[PDB]
Amino acid sequence: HMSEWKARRFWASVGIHKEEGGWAVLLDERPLRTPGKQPLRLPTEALALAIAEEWQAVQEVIDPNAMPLTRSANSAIEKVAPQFDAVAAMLGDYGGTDLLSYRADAPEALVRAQAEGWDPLIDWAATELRAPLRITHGVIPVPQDPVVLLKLRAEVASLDPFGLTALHDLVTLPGSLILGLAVIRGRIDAPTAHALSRIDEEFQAERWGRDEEAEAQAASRLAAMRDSERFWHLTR
Repeated sequence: HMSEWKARRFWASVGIHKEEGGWAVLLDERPLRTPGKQPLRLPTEALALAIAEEWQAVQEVIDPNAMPLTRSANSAIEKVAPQFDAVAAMLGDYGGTDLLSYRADAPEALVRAQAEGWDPLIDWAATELRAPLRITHGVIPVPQDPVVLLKLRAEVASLDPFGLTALHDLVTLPGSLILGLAVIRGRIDAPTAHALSRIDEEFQAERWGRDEEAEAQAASRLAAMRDSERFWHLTR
């Protein structure tokens, strides 16, 4: 009966302060902790200011959808930084299972649509990252070059922990390491990555009509990708 009471805005003031481990966000002069009670320490002033804005904006009760940056920072601290090596390997492994490699084999018009959108991104990764992926069509298998898989592993493992946290959903939601890397490396923005990731579903929708459930999911996945992109930029 008191669950919302516990989630109320019980603080008056919000500010920030730099500690040895990073920036803290202060609620009436007390550093915010994660839900697991770990110290919340942030890599940049910009992220601390933006998280402080989330906590200043709380009206009567804490609303987590209004606090996307807090949610990402909690994950960085509780999940990604302590599991960095594992998470980095997992994300890097999407190089071997990349959306952009697995083309349709039919109809012809879909093959062409996929190439128009995705071949520039393959080419970008080939030249910028020295990571040329192989593509295939339909059920024909093709393995990636072990050296390319290495390069993509190394690229992901080179990130800092909050940056890896930001990358995560930019990879997993569209199912593409290349699209995620293209966002964090500035080749495309998140709305463009989202659109590219949907070429098959939009081809089908233009032929057979839109599915409102699928469209609702895609819109929720765009806002999520925008939130990850924002977290990337704020943590530089």
